[PDB]
Amino acid sequence: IVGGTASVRGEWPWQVTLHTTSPTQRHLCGGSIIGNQWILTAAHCFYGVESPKILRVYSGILNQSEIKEDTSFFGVQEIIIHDQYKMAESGYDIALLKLETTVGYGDSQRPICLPSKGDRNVIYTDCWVTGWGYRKLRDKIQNTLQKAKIPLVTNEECQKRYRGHKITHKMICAGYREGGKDACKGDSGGPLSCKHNEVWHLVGITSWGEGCAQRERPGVYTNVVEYVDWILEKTQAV
Ligand SMILES: COC(=O)Nc1ccc2c(c1)NC(=O)C[C@@H](C)/C=C/C[C@H](NC(=O)c1c(F)cc(C)cc1F)c1nc-2c(Cl)[nH]1
Repeated sequence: IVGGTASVRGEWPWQVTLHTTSPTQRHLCGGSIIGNQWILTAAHCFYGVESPKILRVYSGILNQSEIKEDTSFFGVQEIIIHDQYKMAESGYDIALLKLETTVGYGDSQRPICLPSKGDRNVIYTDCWVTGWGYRKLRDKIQNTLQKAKIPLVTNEECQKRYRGHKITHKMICAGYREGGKDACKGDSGGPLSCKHNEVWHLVGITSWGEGCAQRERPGVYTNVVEYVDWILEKTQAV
């Protein structure tokens, strides 16, 4: 996160750190708890991941330093990548992780609501991008979960900013015209959480951008509202 501040413990209890153990253990991506055995993240996160056996999901984490060999985690039973996903810049950058065990809900870890299909008309004014990613282009993963309030940008306005790209309605952008506040390296897969009527909604999944927090380059996110039926298809399967 560029231009953010440290989060308080329990501030984003749906936020997870997804680690890979190959070759050595390290933070890979962010993610969101959306159900007791489900993590919603970006599909680009699994480039080169051949097995879910190398993945560890950590919930209830404020600081990366809370993670040691003795720290409990959730194994991943299955990686579900959207069928139409080719690359982040083309969209369909969405994946579900099916956990081997059930998450026990508490004040440190609980799910975020998905947006309502009746809420694609609502204008979200209180949006936050969270993650342990870099604070500048050449940096390291942050210890403490960072947060930044970012305004949502219309598709028309985001498409002007990305001449050469096709910004679809399955993408949602956010950023200040002058930059300074955004997602950066290591934040991908994490949530874009918007508070509406005192309830947090998972509006986006951190996907891509041109650099980090640049003027007239809003961060591009997976527009979660457009995938509610796909999420339900995969999570509510008979
Ligand atoms: C000690 O542990 C570490 O150092 N781990 C660590 C550090 C950095 C990154 C990691 C893991 N993940 C990966 O390399 C996984 C791959 C498959 C993801 C690539 C795209 C992703 N990109 C982003 O996070 C991203 C955005 F989502 C939006 C915007 C606007 C800008 C961005 F850079 C991104 N994440 C990182 C980097 Cl360089 N680029």
